[PDB]
Amino acid sequence: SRSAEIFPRDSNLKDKFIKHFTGPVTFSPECSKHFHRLYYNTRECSTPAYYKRCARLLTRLAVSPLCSQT
Repeated sequence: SRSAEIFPRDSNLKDKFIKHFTGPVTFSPECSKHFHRLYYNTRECSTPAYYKRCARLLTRLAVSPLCSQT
């Protein structure tokens, strides 16, 4: 049993909510792999209650050197 902070029922809802909370993450080709890793392998981005934790860790990936292309 893991609490759903959201109201509607959808798969892409998780990505939608998170991307609205984090903003333009804009993950690089490298960060696409790193995204799939920390999204599907962590409890943070697996659990709908851990939306806040997932938001921190996805933003942290987006500010990591491999994503942050200036």
